[PDB]
Amino acid sequence: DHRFGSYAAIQENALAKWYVNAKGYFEDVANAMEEANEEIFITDWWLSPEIFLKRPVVEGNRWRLDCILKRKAQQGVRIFIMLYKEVELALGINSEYTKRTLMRLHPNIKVMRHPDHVSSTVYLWAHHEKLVIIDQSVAFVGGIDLAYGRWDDNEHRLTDVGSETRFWHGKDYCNFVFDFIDRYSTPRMPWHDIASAVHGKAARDVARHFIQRWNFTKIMKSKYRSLSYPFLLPKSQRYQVPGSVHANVQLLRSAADWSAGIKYHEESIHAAYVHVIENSRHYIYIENQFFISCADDKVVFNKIGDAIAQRILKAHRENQKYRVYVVIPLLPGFEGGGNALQAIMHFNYRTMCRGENSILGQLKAELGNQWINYISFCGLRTHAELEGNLVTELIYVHSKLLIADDNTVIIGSANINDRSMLGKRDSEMAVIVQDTETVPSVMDGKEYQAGRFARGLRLQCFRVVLGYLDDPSEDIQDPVSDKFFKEVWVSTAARNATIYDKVFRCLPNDEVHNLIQLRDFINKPVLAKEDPIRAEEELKKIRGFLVQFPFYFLSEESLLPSVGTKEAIVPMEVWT
Ligand SMILES: C[C@@H](CN1CCC2(CC1)OC(=O)NC[C@H]2c1cccc(F)c1)NC(=O)c1ccc(F)cc1
Repeated sequence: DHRFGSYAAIQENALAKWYVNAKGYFEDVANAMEEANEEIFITDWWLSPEIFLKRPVVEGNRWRLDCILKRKAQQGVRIFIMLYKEVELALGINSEYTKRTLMRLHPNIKVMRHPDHVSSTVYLWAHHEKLVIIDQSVAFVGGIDLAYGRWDDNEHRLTDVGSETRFWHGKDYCNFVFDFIDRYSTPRMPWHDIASAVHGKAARDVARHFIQRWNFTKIMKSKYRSLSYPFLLPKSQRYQVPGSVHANVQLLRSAADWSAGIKYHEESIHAAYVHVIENSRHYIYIENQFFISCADDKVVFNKIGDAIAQRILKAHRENQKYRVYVVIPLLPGFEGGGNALQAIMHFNYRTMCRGENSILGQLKAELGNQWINYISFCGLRTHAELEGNLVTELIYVHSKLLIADDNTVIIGSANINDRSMLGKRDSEMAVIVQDTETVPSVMDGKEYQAGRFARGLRLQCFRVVLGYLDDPSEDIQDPVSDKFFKEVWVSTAARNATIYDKVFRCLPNDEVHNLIQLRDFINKPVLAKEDPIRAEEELKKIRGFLVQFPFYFLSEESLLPSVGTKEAIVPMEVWT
């Protein structure tokens, strides 16, 4: 009975702050935790206790996650951590270890894991929300877990062979695309993510979600054994993070009975995505880990992909100038010859370009090849010089971000898929921030009064991917202009994609349509190794990380014959 059907009201004039990449996010969460007085609420899909939140490594282990919690728990602070119980076959995650590891620090640290391992019921879905709440007054929401490989800055380095500084220590140096990886022979996979912070009553809204799940999980755990944990209570009607701005903030979530014990499932994140897309007047910026939409009422059901295509058709009808920006990883983040990778690539391409129900399918059916003037799909990629050999790796965009009209922003942990959006599936949490303070800006060449929160986030987002960071940043002020869209965004994305394909002969390529074509393409000479001087000079023309998304990678490959068996028992709705 709130806006979007959310459990949390619209906290008008609240303190909020956006984060691009984890470096600033981990730093503010560390400074906020150190100044805690009563409580610290943590919930993570994956948690790694021995990571440093302040880098370069400053004062020993002072800012290591387990030591930060240990230090505050010894001052009388009650810390509550809620972890996701991984599948038994998930070898990489060991929640039982971190559960004992965290609780062996101090008795003021109590951890609970859901789903229940002892329950006779079978759980398909996970707890993917990432929120840290301090004293129910400061709360952090986004798609960044307190886990290995999340910390990164805006350069997205591929190398870390210093002793000059070593940023990713030990297992924090990882590569989750394509045996402990060799730091001196193989580059790491950079982490591009988005998070945010809120204060005041909006942070109490984030806390109530934590309290509901904590008390709910305790009862469900009690069906099998008694717990020596306490019940938590919401605080009733002091600290501020530097750099926040005043704006309208509302909390959103994806919760059901199995996850939060709610009577009727909630998909406020999903409804807000559709509403912000439908009521956008100028542009939409999308930055998501997965692009699985365009509902067919059989396997896919969320309405985001249909909303994007139908919104462009209205712009084509009313002669409006509209720009959409979709940024997704070049490949899904899984260890082709895989089961989750082939399924997720398929349903991503199904949403993007393959099919009559796809976005471009709905577009081409009425405007033909002139969809290029409205929507653009891109990925991230970078290069580096390692051990004397030129190497490249894609940048995994794990952010779950939506921006519209330089006024509305949605930051959270929910991907664009049925798993995150339906609400009854994976448990997610997001925040929508509508701007009230205006700043002079440009849009469609005219004078535009844009908000400080949203335009500031778009500007920072544009600078990172386009290579205008610590630079004049003169062309990127107007995001809708015909000069910026065609000559800057699509031009930079197209140029970089061809340079990497010519220099590195990397994958994914829109020139490889079959798995048999894949084996011949990579056993071909590479330009980066046979002519390094020419490659290094050619690589200097790259600006930023933006590359165009290949539409025809493994186009002639079908999903069912590769993944299907004679008698299958795994529903396909798990990968959508
Ligand atoms: C790089 C990241 C990619 N994962 C992608 C998949 C998931 C989780 C992150 O993605 C999502 O968003 N939620 C839950 C997951 C999911 C699963 C199936 C279908 C989905 F749609 C989503 N891997 C890890 O962190 C990691 C790697 C190695 C490890 F040893 C331990 C952890």
